[PDB]
Amino acid sequence: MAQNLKDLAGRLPAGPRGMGTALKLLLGAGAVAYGVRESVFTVEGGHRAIFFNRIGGVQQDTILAEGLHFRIPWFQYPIIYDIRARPRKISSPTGSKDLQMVNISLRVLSRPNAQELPSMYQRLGLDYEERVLPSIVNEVLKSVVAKFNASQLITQRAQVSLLIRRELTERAKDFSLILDDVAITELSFS
Amino acid sequence: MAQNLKDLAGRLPAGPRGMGTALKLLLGAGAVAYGVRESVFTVEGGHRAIFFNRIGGVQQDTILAEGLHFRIPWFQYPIIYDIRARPRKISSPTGSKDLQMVNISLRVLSRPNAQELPSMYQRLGLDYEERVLPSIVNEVLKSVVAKFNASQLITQRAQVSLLIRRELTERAKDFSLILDDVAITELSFS
Amino acid sequence: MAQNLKDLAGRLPAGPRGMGTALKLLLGAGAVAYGVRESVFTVEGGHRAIFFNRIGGVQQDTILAEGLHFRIPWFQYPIIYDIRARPRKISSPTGSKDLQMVNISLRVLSRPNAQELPSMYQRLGLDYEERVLPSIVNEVLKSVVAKFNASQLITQRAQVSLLIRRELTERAKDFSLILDDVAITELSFS
Amino acid sequence: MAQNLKDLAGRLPAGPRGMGTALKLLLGAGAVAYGVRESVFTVEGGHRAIFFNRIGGVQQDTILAEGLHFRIPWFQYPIIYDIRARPRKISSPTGSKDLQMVNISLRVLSRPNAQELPSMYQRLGLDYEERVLPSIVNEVLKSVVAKFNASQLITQRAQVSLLIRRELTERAKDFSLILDDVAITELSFS
Amino acid sequence: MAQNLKDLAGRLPAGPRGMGTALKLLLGAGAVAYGVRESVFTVEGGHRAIFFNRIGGVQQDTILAEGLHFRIPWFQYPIIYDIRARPRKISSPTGSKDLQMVNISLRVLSRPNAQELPSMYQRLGLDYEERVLPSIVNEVLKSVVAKFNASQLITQRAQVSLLIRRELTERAKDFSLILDDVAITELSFS
Amino acid sequence: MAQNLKDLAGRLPAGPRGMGTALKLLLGAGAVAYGVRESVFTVEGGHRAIFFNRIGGVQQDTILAEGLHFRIPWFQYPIIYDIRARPRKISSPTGSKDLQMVNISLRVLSRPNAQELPSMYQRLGLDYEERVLPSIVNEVLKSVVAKFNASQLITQRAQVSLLIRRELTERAKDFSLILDDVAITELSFS
Repeated sequence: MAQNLKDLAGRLPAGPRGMGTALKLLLGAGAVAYGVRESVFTVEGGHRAIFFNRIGGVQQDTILAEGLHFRIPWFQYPIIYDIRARPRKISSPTGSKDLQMVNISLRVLSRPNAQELPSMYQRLGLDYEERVLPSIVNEVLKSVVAKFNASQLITQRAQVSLLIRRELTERAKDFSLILDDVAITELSFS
Repeated sequence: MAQNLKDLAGRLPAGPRGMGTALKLLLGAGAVAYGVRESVFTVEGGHRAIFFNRIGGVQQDTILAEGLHFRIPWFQYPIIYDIRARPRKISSPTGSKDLQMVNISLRVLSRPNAQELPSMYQRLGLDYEERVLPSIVNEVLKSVVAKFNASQLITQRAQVSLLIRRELTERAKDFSLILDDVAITELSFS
Repeated sequence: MAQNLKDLAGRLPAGPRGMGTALKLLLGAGAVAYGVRESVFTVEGGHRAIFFNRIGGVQQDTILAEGLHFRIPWFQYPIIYDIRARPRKISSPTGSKDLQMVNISLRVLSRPNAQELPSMYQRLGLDYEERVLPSIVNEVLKSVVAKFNASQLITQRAQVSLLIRRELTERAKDFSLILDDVAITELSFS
Repeated sequence: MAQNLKDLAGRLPAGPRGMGTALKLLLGAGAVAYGVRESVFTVEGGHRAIFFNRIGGVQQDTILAEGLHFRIPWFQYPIIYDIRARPRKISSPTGSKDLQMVNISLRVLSRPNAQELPSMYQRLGLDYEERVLPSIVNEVLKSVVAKFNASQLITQRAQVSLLIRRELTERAKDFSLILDDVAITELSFS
Repeated sequence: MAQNLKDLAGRLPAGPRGMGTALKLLLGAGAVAYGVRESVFTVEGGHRAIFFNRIGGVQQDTILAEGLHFRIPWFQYPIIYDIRARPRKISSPTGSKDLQMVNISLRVLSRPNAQELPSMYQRLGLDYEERVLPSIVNEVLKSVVAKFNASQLITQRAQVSLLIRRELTERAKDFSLILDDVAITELSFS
Repeated sequence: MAQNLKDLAGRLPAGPRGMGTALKLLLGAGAVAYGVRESVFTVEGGHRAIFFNRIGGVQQDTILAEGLHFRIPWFQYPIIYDIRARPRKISSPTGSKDLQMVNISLRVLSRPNAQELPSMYQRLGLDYEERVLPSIVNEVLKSVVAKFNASQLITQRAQVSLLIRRELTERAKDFSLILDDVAITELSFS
């Protein structure tokens, strides 16, 4: 029993001109949908999501796991890291444990294993892989060439990665959690 | 005879202003069709389809055959695997079953011919190619090399070429059922 | 005679509501042309047309000749193949008729001789050249490299082209009708 | 004194929706220009124009000179060739004039100079450079080595090219009118 | 009396639909800006401007210092040249001054020097960096081989760079204004 | 209470025809948003901002840090430097401090740290890395090779790199302030 509720129902039909303009709005949504078709926030697949807000430090290439959510909260940003083939290797000639000319080449592989990119994002350090990728590869490469010998090096370039395999596992892991294989293509000088 | 039946039909030819405004809809639909031209769900014909829901369980590297059915329901997503060349190979030099050292290496090949890729999508492993490629290859050359290869070190790539396939054929089909050829370019050190 | 004929001519000289909206159509028509500008059916560049309908059967990767026609029948699809440079060759080491080290390397060329991609499409087998490219160049080589000799290989890597040129033309045409050139760029080991 | 001329100007002050909807046309003109922004007929930069009709063969891979004209006649199509660097060369070992084995390598150069792409369009044949590149290069190379000797070619890979410079001018003359430079990088076997 | 002021007040009120339809014009202006978002005439920081009109000789391979101006005069066209990295060099041996084999390989670098690309543009001719690269290098590179000897070249590929370094400065200025560096990376045959 | 504050409420609304046309405005804003979806000023990801006004070509190869501010005023422009791999190295073989032939190679690397690109953008030079790269790498290379001898250089390509590390650190930081490592792969000639 209330006239206020029954009166509101008369406002719906009252002024049908507003309903006509409502159509023009529907056509505008179809045109705006195109601009959205090119971008989106919900992680599609084969990729992980990461969070950051305008005011603050931006993320830095990092992917965790999939989830159903949209960037429609209030202060979240869209920036995610995608995985792909990684070509990065060099032949370094150096000797400090057997005179003559010794060589030692090393390379690391990046694999999307487990999930911990949001915690490693700022903990990984400045930049992303381009920073530590070359350092961890040239660092262990310059330290092992001095410990290893040239005689055993010429015997087999794969035998050199055997001792470095234990030093690289603790290095790449100290920055983040990932599974990489230790192997290298090296040429020795004589 | 129901008279209301004629009153409803008369509404088709005699519609309200919606008939005049309906024109703006036909002209707006042509614009929305453009956004669809850039993306769709029905597989064209030279590619196979795969299924997944917003929930966890994304799929990839999968493709069965062609049919007109796709992204029709609500719990379905568009993510399919397209065929493409695959460059992945290495020469592993190891010494164990010989006098000095033998070099044995093998490459794996994956070809989605016809065996339902969705069943293998979760079984094979989401993008687990980089994992099984080296894991299986790096493991095979490690087992066969220790089996026997003293004088065979030279004839190896020639004769062992078949032996590496015998153990690789069961390993390649282990992760999934597919018809593909596998051969590697070997070089021995002596 | 007939008054209905004179009443139909009055439809032109009039300014009803359809005329005010009729213009909105001429404008949106130019916007729909954009979606078509990105894709069409009438073959344009030096490419041939092929046909297939939404069904288990399909027709992709195949071109016959040019014709003036639009995909506006009732059940035809747009999927055509294009021609372009083709880089595909490998160095394989395999010797037995003489020594245990012989490297051979042949390259294949693609030429749209005449037109027969629609009949050769389903007759070519799954995929397109990717399957017959390596399967043929690798089989004709492993089979011929076994009969030839290593001592003659160093005499002239092209001398072997004369032999494979006869067996290659037999397998190359087995899939369809095309004119290919036989030549081999290779260095042998000894 | 004509009254009809006064009735024409009297019609100006009487355009209700004509003057209103007239604006919708001006705004639509800017929209149609967008689809044209991606493609056009008036050649631009250093490119030449070519002409062909749907039911009149097809022109392509051919550029003449610049001119101010639009493809708005009645039966003309937009398809033009562009200039760009050209990398194409091979090392072939062929010995016949002598008892030893001499090598002969050669490559052809292309230049947009001169204006004869429309006349050469149908003269060049169906294919374009891919057919004349390996043909004239593989033809003269095998036809010259047979005449030239090995001891004379080994003396200087440039000396043997001095004779081909005379025949290359005649063969290259076929592909429209253009001047080519005769020079080659070759290594001989012995 | 001052009718010019009374008519200015009557021009404001253009009917009720005049101000209502004027809005459709503003909404159309924002649309025309989209097609422009993809192109523009004011050279952005990092590029030089060039001028030409639909008449004869279309400019394109040029660049003038930055300036604030738009292609809105009356007869100007938008076509400008961009600067970037450039890899261009050859490796080949040549014999002439000595019976042995003299090899020479030099590479030229492009500097972002404004100076005046349009003045020299028409004086440069089409195919600048393309034909002028080998014409200046390939000529002084393959021609100087007959001037110097091989015994002195094999001693140091950089030694001969001291002489050609003086000729490379006269040829580089002969075409447009640019600063070239004197260096030679080359291997020689004995 | 005042009549101005009360009459203002009646001036806000403009009849049903005014509020009805206001809808067309909200629709135009949806279209202008798409043009912005392709470009913007607020930097994103791990990129830094740079500032310049319409006048010439400066402030381009630079990047400081992230903050929400960009192209707000009218004399500001959007042009920023994005970090990326850098391939630049050479082997310089020259003998002067000894009798035999000694080689000396060196490379310089540049990496952004924090607050340094906006100040050095002009002093460093608009993208002058191509000039300063060889200028310093070729300078310190000829000054050190002529200073030290080949006996100590051939002993290890790393030893000579340690002495140049002090001369390069002062030259690299000279053009700007940045933290980067400089190492080169050298090869000596016997």
